[PDB]
Amino acid sequence: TPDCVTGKVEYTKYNDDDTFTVKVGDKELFTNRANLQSLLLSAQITGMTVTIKTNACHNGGGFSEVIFR
Amino acid sequence: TPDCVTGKVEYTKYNDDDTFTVKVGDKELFTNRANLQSLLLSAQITGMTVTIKTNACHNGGGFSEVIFR
Amino acid sequence: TPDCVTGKVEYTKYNDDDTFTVKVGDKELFTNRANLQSLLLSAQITGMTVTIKTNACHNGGGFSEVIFR
Amino acid sequence: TPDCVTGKVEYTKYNDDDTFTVKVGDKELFTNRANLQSLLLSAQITGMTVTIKTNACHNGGGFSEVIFR
Amino acid sequence: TPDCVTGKVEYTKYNDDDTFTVKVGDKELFTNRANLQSLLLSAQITGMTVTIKTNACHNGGGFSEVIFR
Repeated sequence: TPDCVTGKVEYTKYNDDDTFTVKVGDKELFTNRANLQSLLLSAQITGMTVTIKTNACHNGGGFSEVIFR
Repeated sequence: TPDCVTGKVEYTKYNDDDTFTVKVGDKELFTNRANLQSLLLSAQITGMTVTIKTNACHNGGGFSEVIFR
Repeated sequence: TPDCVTGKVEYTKYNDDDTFTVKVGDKELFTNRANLQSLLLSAQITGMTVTIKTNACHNGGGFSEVIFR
Repeated sequence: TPDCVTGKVEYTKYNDDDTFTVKVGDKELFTNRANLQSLLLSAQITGMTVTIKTNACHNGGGFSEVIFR
Repeated sequence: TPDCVTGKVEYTKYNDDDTFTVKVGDKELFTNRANLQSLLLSAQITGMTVTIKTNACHNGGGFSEVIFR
């Protein structure tokens, strides 16, 4: 799966349908994997660099692969 | 969903019916989404700014959308 | 539900029947709500003030309402 | 249940059968309670003193009661 | 099970099939044990030394035993 965006997490958002949105760089992407919620919030809290990999690389696109650095 | 309140978490409360109350600004709101409990406690512990979005924007109102900054 | 005790957590204890004991002030109380286990350990780790509300306000009393400050 | 060992956690180990081993003092003990895994890792990360209570107080013994201080 | 690699976690990766990859030393290994995801991310965040034990000691090998130091 191609890299879509790499950077620090600007904000995260818990959505009404229980998906989780993350803003990295200039993209706002969402995931429906519940396990990723606290992992992404910890990446945000500790200033990690995340690389989100997704084919839906556009605002509102979904993802399920993340590298935490 | 309209923004209801933005600020640092003043306190959180685990309720008898397993819902979770959060006080931000001047509003005391609650959520019944279990996944939000440790996310909101981490936001409190690390001094994050949260924006709670809800139509029930009054004390005792329920919510399910939160932005963590 | 009346306030029972307010203070910093002195210690927590995982019990054999999977309940969780917390000592605050001079009271040793327990809860059977699994969700409260890591929330109370985080309150302990970060020096939060907790207020336990319970009618069973005596050693060995059970509780399910907590304010984290 | 008698106290078996008190001290800081020297290391923890995730085992193939999903049990979790902890070394405190001179004893290597294990637990099969999934809830204790992240609680014990947090106790290790923050230098807490833990008291493991168990009748099987010997290397390889199992436990389910822990005091976190 | 033989030791495969010991060192600090260079990065972790959440995979599309919900397995979790970790890079330690020169090996990239994965686990399918969901419980290990946040334990390994905490080990990464706090600079722990981990020893991964596995017979599949090669890139892309799977593991289920980890010592956290």
